[PDB]
Amino acid sequence: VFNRPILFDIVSRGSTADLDGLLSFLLTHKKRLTDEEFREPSTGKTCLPKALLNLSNGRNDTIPVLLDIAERTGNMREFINSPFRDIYYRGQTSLHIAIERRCKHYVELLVAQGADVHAQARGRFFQPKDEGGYFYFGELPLSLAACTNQPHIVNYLTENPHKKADMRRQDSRGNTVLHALVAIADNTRENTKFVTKMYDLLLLKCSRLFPDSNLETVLNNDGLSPLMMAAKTGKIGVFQHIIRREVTDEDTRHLSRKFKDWAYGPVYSSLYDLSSLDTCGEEVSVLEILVYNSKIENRHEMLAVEPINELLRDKWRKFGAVSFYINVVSYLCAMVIFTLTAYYQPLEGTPPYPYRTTVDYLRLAGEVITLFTGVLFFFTSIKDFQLLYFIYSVLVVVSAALYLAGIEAYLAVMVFALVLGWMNALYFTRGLKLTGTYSIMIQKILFKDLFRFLLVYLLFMIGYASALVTLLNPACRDSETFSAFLLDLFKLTIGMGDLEMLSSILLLVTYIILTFVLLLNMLIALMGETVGQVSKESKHIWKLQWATTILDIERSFPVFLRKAFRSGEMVTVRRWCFRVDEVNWS
Amino acid sequence: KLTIGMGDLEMLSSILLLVTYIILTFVLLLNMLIALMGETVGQVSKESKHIWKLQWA
Amino acid sequence: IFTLTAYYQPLEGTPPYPYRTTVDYLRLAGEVITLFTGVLFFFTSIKDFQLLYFIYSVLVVVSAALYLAGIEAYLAVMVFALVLGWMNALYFTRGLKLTGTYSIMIQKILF
Amino acid sequence: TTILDIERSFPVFLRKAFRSGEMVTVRRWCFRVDEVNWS
Repeated sequence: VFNRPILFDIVSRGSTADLDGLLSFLLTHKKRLTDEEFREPSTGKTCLPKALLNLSNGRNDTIPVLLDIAERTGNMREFINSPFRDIYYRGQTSLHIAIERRCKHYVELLVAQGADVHAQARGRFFQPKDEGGYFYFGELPLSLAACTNQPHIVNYLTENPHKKADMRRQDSRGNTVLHALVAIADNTRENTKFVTKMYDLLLLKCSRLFPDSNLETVLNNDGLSPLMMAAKTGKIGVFQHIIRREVTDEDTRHLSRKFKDWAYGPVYSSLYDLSSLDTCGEEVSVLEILVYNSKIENRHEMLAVEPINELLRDKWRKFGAVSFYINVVSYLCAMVIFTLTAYYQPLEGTPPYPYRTTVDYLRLAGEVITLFTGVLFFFTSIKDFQLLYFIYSVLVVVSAALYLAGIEAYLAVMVFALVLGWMNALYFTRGLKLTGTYSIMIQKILFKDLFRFLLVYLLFMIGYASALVTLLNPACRDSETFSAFLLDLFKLTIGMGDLEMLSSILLLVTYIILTFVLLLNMLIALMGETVGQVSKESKHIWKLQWATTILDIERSFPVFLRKAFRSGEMVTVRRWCFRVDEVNWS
Repeated sequence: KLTIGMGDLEMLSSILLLVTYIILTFVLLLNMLIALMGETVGQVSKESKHIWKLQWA
Repeated sequence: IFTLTAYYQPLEGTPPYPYRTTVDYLRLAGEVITLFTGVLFFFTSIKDFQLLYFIYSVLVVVSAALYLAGIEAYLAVMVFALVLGWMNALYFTRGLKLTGTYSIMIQKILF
Repeated sequence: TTILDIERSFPVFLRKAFRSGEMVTVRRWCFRVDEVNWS
């Protein structure tokens, strides 16, 4: 009125007599209901938002009568939609608010009046929880009705006698209702159940409306696809149902992911449809995302879903074992050849081309094999953990270059290459003999032990040294200042004992006692932490390393060569199916 | 053998990658013993109070 | 800085005021920093686990007093201050790198 | 312990405090927390 706040209070309180008098003088002053007077200077909130936020147990049946003011004001189109301007709320519309409050009557009234169901609420508060926002639902009224556990209004909005927001419509993020529904999907039981139920309903409805292309196919700007998005973001709750989706209606057969081909009583040959878990290098697949990504929080249980686990096992038995054994054996033999070439490295130095003997010819063959494997490894690395492999490749290349120069005193790089490669040997052997605790061990204690040791060791060493050189301007030395003899003395103490000093001062013994006890109890704590962490690797870590090895091998050799998983039918049941056999007596 | 069991190792040198070799082998053997202890205690679990019964039978 | 000052502690003993060199000036700056931190720690302790911190502060103060006396054979208190302070170093590092098992270890087996 | 020791260490008259809030009926130095529940 004279000031907006009293109008806002009146609309919040739901008064009508004063309110239709307000309408009266608004008619008198020819002022549009969307004027700056009715919108905040900062937020620009209209009457409708404030009225709906004050929803009193669904008793806002009157404020539509207020909205009836609009056509009298002559500005109806812009009035319904409310394009907010706050960075904290950008684009939020009255329809979003009405649907949010979990009441369908006002949603029906607004949409029937012509509410713009295609609303892109690109507000910071609407962005995912990890992008500074608080709630992401797909930035669409239909996706907002969906994500918020609101079946009836998603049905109605898709079945209203007026403009009905097509499920296909993609927001700015490109998500669509399915992607949004998996975005807020939680791994908890209630969220998982409601999300999966509504997800089924939604996909079935879209299929019935659009048999030409099921909504699963349509991707986002990222391009993941709903299943791959539930995979990349650790959404086991949806994922585990996405894999095993089988429905009833005949018109909805294609939109299933687990057929049942034949049964013989207590044996069921369930035919999973992994039409997107292995693209043969064509596009991204759930296996690549699931295994070659660490942001997942539920990797181990997400590798336990039936088709993925059985498919890893099949790729292992069929081709993984042979290729892995060939690779590891070839690596070991080639590097043993390298090691023997180093052992038989031409004596007397100066190897310009010292090979005039049969054993010399064998040595030259071994060196050629070493260079070939090194250059091939460099090619793989550049085409492609990889850190150490590339270090080995470059070291081999440099050693070969220096050797071909016929210069001396530069075999050191060759020895470095040897030692780095054999250190990679344990990385490769991880997959053999069902091993791999060693890799966990190397990535567990390595840094902590060196950190603490180096620090306290050198530290008490210098503390010792100050007083020692205080005593002597003899025993630890003959002359001059060198902490090196004191370092040697401390090594003698820690590993050897029988320590000698010029003194024959007690704080020195205190230093020794403290460092010794600290290192011993450090080893004890490392043992305890390691045993706690591993817990026999929970029987899962090795499985993840195994999957890593299998997929690495599969990607290694070209896939145009016909090494693929099972195949299947042509139409109505050309889906590259995979089989699984399970017996149940229920 | 002197290095692993005895220490007080001597060389012609008086080259660092040698010390790296020594450190890596020593740490590997120690943590190998640790892992063997852990796996043994996990496996036995006081032989689950059954293995000895099978040997007895 | 304290530890390096001890390592570079003026040779031949008798440090009345032996700083006529650039490296000597750097050593004097390090010793001044040591005394400043020691006296500040004493101020915090008197204003204020605290046991060892106060021991370090008093040891630094006594070492500074003896050094300013220009007398010899009394750097021992300085070395005591150094070792006690670095023992407090683990107490302070408890909060860094999500550590702290070491403090539990020291208060578990020691006695 | 470390956090509170640090906070007490430097003077508090320097304006390093927790969240703030309203004036009356809701001058209580409130603090906020965000939690999502699907019940």
